[PDB]
Amino acid sequence: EKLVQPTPLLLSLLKSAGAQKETFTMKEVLYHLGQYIMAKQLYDEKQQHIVHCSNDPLGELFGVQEFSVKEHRRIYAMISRNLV
Ligand SMILES: CC(C)(C)C[C@@H]1N[C@@H](C(=O)NCC[C@H](O)CO)[C@H](c2cccc(Cl)c2)[C@@]1(C#N)c1ccc(Cl)cc1
Repeated sequence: EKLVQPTPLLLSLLKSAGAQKETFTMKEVLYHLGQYIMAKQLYDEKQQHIVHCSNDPLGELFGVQEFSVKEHRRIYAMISRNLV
């Protein structure tokens, strides 16, 4: 319900994944990031909850080389450091 403003670099990732605006609900951000993950096939083939991103823009924005899609509190925290 409350809205968030992604910083410019996060925003650019979201638009590369189909976002067509600049303010979002957390849910919409998570959705486009999920699609971005799928589109770049950042997930591990065998351990599919794991995202490899040391060589991806997301890795630098999130400050991690790997993380799990199931780590929701951690994912919120990584996203929050990229919201205005
Ligand atoms: C599966 C897919 C497409 C990557 C989407 C994920 N799929 C959501 C997820 O938890 N998948 C694992 C479910 C597990 O197998 C138990 O059933 C994940 C998500 C959903 C809601 C809140 C958060 Cl914080 C994260 C996911 C979404 N949507 C996601 C979005 C962005 C990021 Cl950065 C990481 C995970």
